[PDB]
Amino acid sequence: IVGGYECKAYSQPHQVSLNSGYHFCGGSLVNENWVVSAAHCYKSRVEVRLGEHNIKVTEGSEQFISSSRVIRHPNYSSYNIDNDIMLIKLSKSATLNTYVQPVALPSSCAPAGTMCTVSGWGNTMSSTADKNKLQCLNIPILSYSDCNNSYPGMITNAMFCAGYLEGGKDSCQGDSGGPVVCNGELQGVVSWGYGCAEPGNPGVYAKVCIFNDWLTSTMA
Ligand SMILES: [Ca+2]
Repeated sequence: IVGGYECKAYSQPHQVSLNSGYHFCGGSLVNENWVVSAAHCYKSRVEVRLGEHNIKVTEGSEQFISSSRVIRHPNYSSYNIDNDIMLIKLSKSATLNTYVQPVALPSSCAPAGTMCTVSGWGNTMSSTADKNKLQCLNIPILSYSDCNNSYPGMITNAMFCAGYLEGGKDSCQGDSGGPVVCNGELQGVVSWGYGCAEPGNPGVYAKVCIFNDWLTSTMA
């Protein structure tokens, strides 16, 4: 996260860290058994770390659970990152408490201008922002017009842009797979963008609201 602020500890209880030796992607707990992330973060097996704030220090609130199944969206394409969404099933159900809570799936697609929160342990591109502590940032959803204007012919129905064309505030590598929450619902998944926080290059996110059927069917 670039240009944000440190999240208050445990203020984003749905935020998870996908670990394979080290943190490599974020994710969102949607229920006691499933986690949503980005398809490009795929690995046959991964360790989901919940209840984290500082990923390098044991705080006593963490729950480390290995995956039992990792399912990429059937239409995911590594050529253009289309349909960049994935589901991870926990081998054992997560214990919901003060530090671990699921985020609700969208009941409708959020319109442009809606304010959201994006968080993660990715690159901060700062000397004062410690990436080991969960970082937070508020970003508005952009119109398709602005999105396509920034990335001509690269935006599909499964993508949306969020952030500021002015630059300076944006998600970045390491935040990938993480949540974009607006009005208490998971509207996006950190996917891609040109550089980070660069003017004219907003962040691109997987449009969760059009995957409700696949998500609910797969979680059955
Ligand atoms: Ca920790």
